[PDB]
Amino acid sequence: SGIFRDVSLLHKPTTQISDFHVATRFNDDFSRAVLEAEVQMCGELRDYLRVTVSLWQGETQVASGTAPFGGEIIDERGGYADRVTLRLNVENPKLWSAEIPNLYRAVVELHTADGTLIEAEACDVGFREVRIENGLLLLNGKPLLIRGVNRHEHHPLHGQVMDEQTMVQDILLMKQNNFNAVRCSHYPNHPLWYTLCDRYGLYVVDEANIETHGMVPMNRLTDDPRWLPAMSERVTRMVQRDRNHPSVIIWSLGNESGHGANHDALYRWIKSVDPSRPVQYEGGGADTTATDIICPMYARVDEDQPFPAVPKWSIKKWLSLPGETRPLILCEYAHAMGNSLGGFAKYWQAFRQYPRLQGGFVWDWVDQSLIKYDENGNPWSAYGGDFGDTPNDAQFCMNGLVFADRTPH
Amino acid sequence: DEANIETHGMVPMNRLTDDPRWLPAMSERVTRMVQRDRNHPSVIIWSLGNESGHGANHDALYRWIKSVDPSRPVQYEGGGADTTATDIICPMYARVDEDQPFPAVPKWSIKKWLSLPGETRPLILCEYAHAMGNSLGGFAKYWQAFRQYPRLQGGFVWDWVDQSLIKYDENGNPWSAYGGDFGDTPNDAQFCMNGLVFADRTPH
Ligand code: NA
Ligand code: NA
Ligand code: NA
Ligand code: NA
Repeated sequence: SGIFRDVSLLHKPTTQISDFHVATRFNDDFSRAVLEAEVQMCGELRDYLRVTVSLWQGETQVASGTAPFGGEIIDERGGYADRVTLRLNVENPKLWSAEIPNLYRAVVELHTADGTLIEAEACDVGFREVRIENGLLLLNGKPLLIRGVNRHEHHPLHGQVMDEQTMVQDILLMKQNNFNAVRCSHYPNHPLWYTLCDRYGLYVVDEANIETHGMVPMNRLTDDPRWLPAMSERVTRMVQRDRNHPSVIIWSLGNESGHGANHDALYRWIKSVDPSRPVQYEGGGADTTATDIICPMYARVDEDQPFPAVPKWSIKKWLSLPGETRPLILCEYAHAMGNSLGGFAKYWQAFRQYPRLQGGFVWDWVDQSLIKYDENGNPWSAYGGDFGDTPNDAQFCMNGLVFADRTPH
Repeated sequence: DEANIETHGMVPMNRLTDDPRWLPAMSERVTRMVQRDRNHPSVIIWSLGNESGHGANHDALYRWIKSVDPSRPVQYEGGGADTTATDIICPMYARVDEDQPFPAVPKWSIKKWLSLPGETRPLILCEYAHAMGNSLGGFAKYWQAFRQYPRLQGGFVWDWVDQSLIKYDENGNPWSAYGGDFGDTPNDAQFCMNGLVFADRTPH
């Protein structure tokens, strides 16, 4: 607990850019693209007010558009006077992917007609399309093969406080070890994490900070409408914050909270506000109505685990269950606790043989061990219980591919 | 119940079945079969024939059956085991785990076939486990899969009885003969014997 992330002060003018969304749609062969930027403002509306959105590829200005506030007609009462949408054409855009993280810079200027700048915001733009079609997860029209890993924000000395050096160290090790995807288990990450993923190139699964694993049954809260408001904020505020990051290709409703009605509502909410990214969730059986992706955790390759109500079918078998058509990407697999990862090769032989088996995220990146000191003041890695903490789960907090200090296992 | 239509020897295999001029001859082999056996309850599936590739004539006749008799699924293996002329994925000799990515008409591992993008049909091998001579090795592998995968609903072993013919020696004693034993040439010798039982029905 505590104030574990940054604290800062931001000054904004009264008339300000209060929000902006960036979308990139393409033609059949991705040789043409349209960048759509919706800008929202707060403060007093004046006719002289303007918004200019310009697109930059390095130091070269690719495109620019300007318009006063006032959107199209929405309904019987009109439209948003306090909003404006700028559309920009881009010929042969350099597409974004984990393979080649091509990025553009979008600058949003709030200014007066005479050209006086009021304020400006901006973000990195990655031209890529994510869509599920005929059962496959496609990135720019190509079927992905997720070589991902689950990663908690953990430091052996600083606990759950993240710093750039560590984020970069993790990112370099991941890419150096052929990983192209990371899942934010199980909450929105420190903001810098998304910037690095956009620039270094990693497919990200952004996950809402919702986990009620300890309840009985697991969905006791998620199925309760009285907890819908609290849950919605955890999902809605995540989207409002990271929706402009191209590295985010999938939204997650959270983790291990069974399956409740609140999940279906929030699932539909996202699809409605952001059709650019698939939505997934493992609770309630990995294939409920709240997920566009069959995303089981620890489902084996050939062996079925017929647990009542929430069985973990062999992934090969799961795909062909009567009526099933969705792609299957394990949100978690190959539990790397201690001397582990035995049988890893079996998963990859299946991923490559089956088109709809599109990889998964290993559990997990780094041991959640902590640093303690003995009488002589020498450091030693501690785990559950080594703090008087009780009850606890001992060493189950260590299931990483690397040690807490990043030395590889 | 299968129509009497096989043009295996053609090159390509669908040369006659994709030819509108052979449609008349083909439709009779299909239409007259249905008019004769449509009342038997034991018949649960209509088959458009065997090894004749996949031609437009297969589609027309497939649609004909679906029209005159909507009580039975229609299947046909030609052209890839999963064309538009079959309600059932019915490959012949597709293996349980190993793919055989032949060009145009591959034989995928049956487990994989079921889940190819967009596929939703049940899969029943029209031919599998070739019982030629000392064979049936790996048979148990098929049944483990059939029982584990709901959409893998079995198959038809190939085949029941060796097609050997009786011949007699100078002492008038009988012996089992096969391809070429009657001066018949060219022939394919013993490939006519692929059964689980001998021609006299003695078990293998
Ligand atoms: Na695959
Ligand atoms: Na654990
Ligand atoms: Na079955
Ligand atoms: Na034969």
